[PDB]
Amino acid sequence: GSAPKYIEHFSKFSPSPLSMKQFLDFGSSNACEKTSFTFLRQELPVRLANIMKEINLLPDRVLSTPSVQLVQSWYVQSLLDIMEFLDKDPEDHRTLSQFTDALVTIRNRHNDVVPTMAQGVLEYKDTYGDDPVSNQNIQYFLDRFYLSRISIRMLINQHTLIFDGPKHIGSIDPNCNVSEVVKDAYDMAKLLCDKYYMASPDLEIQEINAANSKQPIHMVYVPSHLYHMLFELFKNAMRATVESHESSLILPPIKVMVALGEEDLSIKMSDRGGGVPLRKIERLFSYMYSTAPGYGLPISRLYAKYFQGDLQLFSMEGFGTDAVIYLKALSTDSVERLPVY
Amino acid sequence: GSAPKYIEHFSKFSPSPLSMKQFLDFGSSNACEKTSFTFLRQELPVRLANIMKEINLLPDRVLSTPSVQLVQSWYVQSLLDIMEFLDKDPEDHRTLSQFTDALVTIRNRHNDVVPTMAQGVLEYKDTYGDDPVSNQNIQYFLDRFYLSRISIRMLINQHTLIFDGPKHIGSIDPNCNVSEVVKDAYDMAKLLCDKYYMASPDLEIQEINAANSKQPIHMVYVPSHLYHMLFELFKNAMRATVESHESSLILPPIKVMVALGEEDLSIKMSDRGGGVPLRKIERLFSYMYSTAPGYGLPISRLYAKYFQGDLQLFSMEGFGTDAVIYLKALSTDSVERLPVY
Ligand SMILES: CCCc1[nH]c2nc(C)ncc2c1Br
Ligand SMILES: CCCc1[nH]c2nc(C)ncc2c1Br
Ligand SMILES: [Cl-]
Ligand SMILES: [Cl-]
Repeated sequence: GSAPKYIEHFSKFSPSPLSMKQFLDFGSSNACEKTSFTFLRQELPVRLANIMKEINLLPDRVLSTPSVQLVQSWYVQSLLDIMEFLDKDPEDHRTLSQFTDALVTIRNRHNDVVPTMAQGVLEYKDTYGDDPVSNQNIQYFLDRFYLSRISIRMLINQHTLIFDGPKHIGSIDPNCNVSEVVKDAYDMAKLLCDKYYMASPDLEIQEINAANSKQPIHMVYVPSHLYHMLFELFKNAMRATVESHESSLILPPIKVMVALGEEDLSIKMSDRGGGVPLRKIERLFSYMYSTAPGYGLPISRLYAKYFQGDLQLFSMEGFGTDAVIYLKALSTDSVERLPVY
Repeated sequence: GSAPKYIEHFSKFSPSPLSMKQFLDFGSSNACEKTSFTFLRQELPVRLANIMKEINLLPDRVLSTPSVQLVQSWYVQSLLDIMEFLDKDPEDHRTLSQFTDALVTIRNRHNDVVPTMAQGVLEYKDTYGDDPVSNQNIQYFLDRFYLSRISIRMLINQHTLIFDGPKHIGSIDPNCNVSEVVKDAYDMAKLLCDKYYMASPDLEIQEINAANSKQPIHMVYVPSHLYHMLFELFKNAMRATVESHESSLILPPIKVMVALGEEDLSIKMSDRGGGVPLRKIERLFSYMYSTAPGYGLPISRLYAKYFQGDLQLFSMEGFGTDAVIYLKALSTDSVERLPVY
């Protein structure tokens, strides 16, 4: 076969990160389908090949494991499926139809990568140990591999959702109300909290629109990404609040503040769930130390970094914990953050 | 002379970090003066030589500057002053008397090191530029050099204050009331704020003693270090609060929470001074970017790290800023953090 040659070829190119503005242009209408096709048939084999080349540079004890070999085989087959469209005529509507179907197949083929990679981390822990050096190398790899996974699925979702034969532009909402996304994630976490604990903290949301007080805070963003981050944080905040008050009756609420500045849109979640000692904070974002015989927090932070944001945790042991999602307020500053190869 | 030989010799030893318990033993009585003397005449030339060896490894464009050469000459003269006591009899009370006087001289000789080192940073910026790589190397050096300065002055202060011919043990208060230290630093910052701005925010302190609610929070610590950190934070919080409300009448207070957990003693300061964009947060701790034609925040963080703590900043642009001082709650966990050589 030619898979090694394709990896070598397309890995010589750097991924081209896109801004929110560029995403809104690719999705502005159905006429852009041909442009999206000619862009993606080149960009997807670049992004695939770059992460596939990094996967081949892993130590032999990692590379030869069934999980890494299984993931590799998926990224080889996906790479080859895109290779078929490099010679096809974009003017043939059938070519465009086949391309969209191929992307859906690729997306589904990789649906179980995150659980498959977690199995590998557990195997490593039991086969070679959970030492700090291993933690750093695994953390470095998975942060980049998961960041690479997010950027590829973003490209695929934008094409398949928009060119299917409007206010939202695929997965992007140009008028995303952050508080509405905050109330959706809470309600879902609450539903689970009531089922498991038969009790749930209330929610308090406050908005600070510095430039235009009292005006609802809106932004251009991917609400599914924002939901994932807030849902993961709400689940942790509710578990901590309920469990730390099992012997008392009062249940402090979870407070959320949504602040809009000149360049930051910040979302702080605050609970009184007893807190975490500083020594144990970084373990919460570690793939290796979070793997036991999930990855919500580390992946949530990658969603935040993906458009030049961040997700940070600050606790006060004996009281509670704060989490801040930092997002870019302006679509001009919202640009893909891709692994530096 | 023999200064290079002494540096080479004593730099082969690792500094011996001390715990709070060990500090309280050296200062438990005046009979320990001889023990403190025999320990310090060996430990001080180890700590001096180790940082002096790192200073000699700086690039030639840094090492040959007047500021670095001036600081070096002080650390050479200080090293040699301790060398004189290596052969003296600890049983001779005169030897002990001379040793204490020598330490006071050494301490005063280095009193202007922090302003002298800042002049060097400014010279570098104008002579070679303010690029990121330079920022990291300078930050790495000064964090270790200033951490090394703190640990040496701690040793000297404990000897000179206790053996001068009790509740507090030198600079250590075994029953330090954190809230009392918080109210002292605020009052001082307030006095300056009223002079410069003719207006100052109020203070609100809340304590959370998780294990024993309502009981005042005490710890073993160096209150002068805690004062320095809180004073620096209060000055920034007051400046931000006042300046961001010059066009309004309400002046939000500065809130402080003092939480005591099983291993952390955490102090959170919260203001509504308009906040800082995430992009600019790290510049606040940078020596190079804080130098303009002071160093309170970076040095404050070193005081926190010195006994295994930390100082972290989290802002919300358009609203305000939080700062958390993390300290170890237990004297057993409060151990000197010295530069890794
Ligand atoms: C908004 C903060 C969410 C939160 N709260 C927590 N409490 C404990 C005890 N551990 C982890 C977490 C996390 Br993540
Ligand atoms: C307790 C937080 C103290 C604080 N507040 C600030 N506000 C601005 C605008 N810049 C820097 C700081 C700092 Br440091
Ligand atoms: Cl994947
Ligand atoms: Cl010094």
